[PDB]
Amino acid sequence: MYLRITNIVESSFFTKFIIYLIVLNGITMGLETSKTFMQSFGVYTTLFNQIVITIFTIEIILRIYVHRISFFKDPWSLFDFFVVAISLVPTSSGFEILRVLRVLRLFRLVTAVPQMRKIVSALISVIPGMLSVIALMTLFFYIFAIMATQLFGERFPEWFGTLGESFYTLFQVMTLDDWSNGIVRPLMEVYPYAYVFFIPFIFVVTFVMINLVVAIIVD
Amino acid sequence: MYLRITNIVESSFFTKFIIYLIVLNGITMGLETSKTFMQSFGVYTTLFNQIVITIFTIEIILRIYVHRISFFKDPWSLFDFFVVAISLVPTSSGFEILRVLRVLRLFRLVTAVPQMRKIVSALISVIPGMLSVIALMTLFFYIFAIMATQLFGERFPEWFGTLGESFYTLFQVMTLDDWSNGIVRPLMEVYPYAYVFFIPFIFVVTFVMINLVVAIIVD
Amino acid sequence: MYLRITNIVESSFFTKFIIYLIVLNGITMGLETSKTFMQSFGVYTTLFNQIVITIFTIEIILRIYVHRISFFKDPWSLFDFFVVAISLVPTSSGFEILRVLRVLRLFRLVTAVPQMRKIVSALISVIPGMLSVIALMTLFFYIFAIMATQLFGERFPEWFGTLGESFYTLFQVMTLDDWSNGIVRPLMEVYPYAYVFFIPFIFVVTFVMINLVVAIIVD
Amino acid sequence: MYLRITNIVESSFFTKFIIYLIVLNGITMGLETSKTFMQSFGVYTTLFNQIVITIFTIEIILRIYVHRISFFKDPWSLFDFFVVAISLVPTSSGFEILRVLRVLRLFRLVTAVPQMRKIVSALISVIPGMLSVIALMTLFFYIFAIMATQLFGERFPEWFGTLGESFYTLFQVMTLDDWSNGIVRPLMEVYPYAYVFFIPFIFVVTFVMINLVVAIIVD
Ligand SMILES: CCOC(=O)C1=C(COCCN)NC(C)=C(C(=O)OC)[C@@H]1c1ccccc1Cl
Ligand SMILES: [Ca+2]
Ligand SMILES: [Ca+2]
Repeated sequence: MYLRITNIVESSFFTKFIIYLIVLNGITMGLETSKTFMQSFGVYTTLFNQIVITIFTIEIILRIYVHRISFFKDPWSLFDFFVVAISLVPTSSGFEILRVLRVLRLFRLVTAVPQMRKIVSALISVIPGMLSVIALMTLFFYIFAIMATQLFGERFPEWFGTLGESFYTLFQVMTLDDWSNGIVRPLMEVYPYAYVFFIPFIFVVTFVMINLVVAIIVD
Repeated sequence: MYLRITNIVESSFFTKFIIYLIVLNGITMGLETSKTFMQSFGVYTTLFNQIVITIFTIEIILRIYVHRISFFKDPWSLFDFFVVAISLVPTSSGFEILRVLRVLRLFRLVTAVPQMRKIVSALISVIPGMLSVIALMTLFFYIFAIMATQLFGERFPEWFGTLGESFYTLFQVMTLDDWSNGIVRPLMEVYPYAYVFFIPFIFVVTFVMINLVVAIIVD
Repeated sequence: MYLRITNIVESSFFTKFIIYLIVLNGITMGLETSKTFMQSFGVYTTLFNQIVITIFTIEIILRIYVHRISFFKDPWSLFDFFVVAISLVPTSSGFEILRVLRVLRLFRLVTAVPQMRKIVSALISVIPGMLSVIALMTLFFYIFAIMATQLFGERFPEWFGTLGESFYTLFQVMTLDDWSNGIVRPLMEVYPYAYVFFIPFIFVVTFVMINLVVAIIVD
Repeated sequence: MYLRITNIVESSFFTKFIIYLIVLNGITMGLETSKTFMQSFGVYTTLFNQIVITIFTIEIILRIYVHRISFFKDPWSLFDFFVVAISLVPTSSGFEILRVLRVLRLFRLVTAVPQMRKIVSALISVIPGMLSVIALMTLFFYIFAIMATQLFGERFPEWFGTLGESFYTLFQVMTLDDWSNGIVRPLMEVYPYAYVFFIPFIFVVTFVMINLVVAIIVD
């Protein structure tokens, strides 16, 4: 049982079969967005979907029989598992949010094609070093979202009315998005000195980012 | 036998000759953007344009005989062929869009000047290195684009009603252009949790951009 | 007395205890954001503040005795002093900015954690080589803030009414924030040549920044 | 006697005297922005301004006598001569824009301190290596500005009606400033395929700039 399977799963037909299906699922998945296509030829796709989800599910079980415990020490394999799991509950009508996360199964093309798997991997490896600067900036953000809710949330509740809202606005400013004519200049109509909160915030927030990148470059 | 033409063309005089026609036409084409000038100089420049396309056409024909199979495997010359081809498509044969693409021919100044070529050659050379990333990025856009249409299209048809539109909106968010007050904030009036899609989207797409750029540096 | 006091403050138990308090007071400050909660539990936390600021007050007092004159040559410790001291000025005195400046004590997580201390010094470390670039820019900004105020402050007071105002708008244009549809297209309606001011300005300002970034890498 | 003066100009008292002066005139021109100041002390500052303009004209006369033809191959002095000349043309009888140009002499602070001069030369020095890329791109803009005037200048004159207008708008898109909700979405209400034009453009202009920064950094 273990032995007949092992020769199937590692073959250039098993992975090729699965990979071809991903590209197919992904083209049909574009089509599922058209309400035109749905009326005449979409009953076709809902079941096509269910064949692939079964085909992937069987594939995963086999790979877990073959690789056993070493399956769940593979981040790429773990991804495939969790991506195919949540992608298994039928549309049902219990809820709608779970239905749209399903498209994430096109990210299997990344797990299974080697050129792509390494860039992603190369990219992730930049992150562990940055995890200090991220934490720092979040604490920095945190100290500042608190300053902002209390300072501006009474006259500008949409922007700063809530800790959450304050973070959101604070993120926006960092990306420099309609930040002045759009947020600070109004803020300044009530609170003329709001510029003492946001220009420092901007220098700092931008300084750290540039240096986060320099440290990326050098490292 | 008929070397002599082959001799004729390669002349140092000849080459800067076709360059001088480019620079003159490039100037005259700017002038054609002015309403004043074309009325009282139009036939002079509608004529001057017809001459140049012909000489360029004969120039293209001659160069083929000398190089044979090699001509159509020269990147700079293939370009040369087609932007010349465009002006040979009839002016009243379809829409007037082809009349506008004629001005793509001023780029021959890029193909005809080695320092131009050198930058262009250098720049493109960056690209094969990035073919893996572009594939990744385009896959990522494609995936997040589908989710948008099924998540936001019916209440926001202009921005998300459709894949191409969703693509577009997502491309816009990636240029960080008015993304929050202009798109995501409205979205949040009806779909309060929209910050969960668009902010991760921002983090990821900004991230890949930043890091890839480093790669051009190290390489 | 001397060595016993010197021995608990330097202890690993003390600072962990203090840190835990920093982490607690910070979560608590996040809690004062839901005004449902604050009207329902705020008295517990307004004095919770006071005893937290008490313990921190003690630690500050001991460390000065323990390090004597060597305390006040330490930038990180000085900061702690000041960031706490501020919080000792009465919440009903001066004005209500002081109440908000109290949140900066949360920057002690950086002070009291050496991994954080690691990051910051590195960052701070890049500034001295930049001072020279910083100086030139500010003089540049200052001249143009003068030029802009005399030119546009009359018909456009919000933006250029005052040197301080032109300073703000120019920083805004620098961040490249809604600089065209939002500021200079309107200027150009009265002063059609306004582009001769802002576009050169942007070339310079954008140019210096890049090279500044380049300078950082090399430095 | 002999060139008694020649000894003095070099003297590290003469230069320091001018720098102290510029900074005074720089301080003066600032206060000239206060509408209130120009009442209370407006007469005092014109006096101060006229002496300085004279002293500087004198300082320029001496320096040319000493350096002769070598004065007019020093860019810094050439800049100084034309910057001093400007502040001397009559305040009336014509173009009062020139009344504003005379603030450019504040750029003398740079002129007389050999650090800023050093930085500026350092800065200027990266431009020739870039000059190539400036030419391709300018060529690219010129060609696309032409394309945009012919395609969108009819129904959208404010933005693209004139070549200069297409340049200005196109520069803006490049600066990525409010480009979708602000330019391309409107166009697209009339011309649905306008994204096939601007989106590649956006790719190209952004691709080039990033590789440009890279070329600066490695060397
Ligand atoms: C040239 C005078 O600028 C200042 O003194 C200001 C300071 C001095 O603080 C310097 C800290 N950056 N804070 C900053 C930052 C301001 C500014 O406008 O620049 C962005 C102001 C300002 C002054 C007068 C009228 C309005 C304003 Cl808003
Ligand atoms: Ca913006
Ligand atoms: Ca904007």
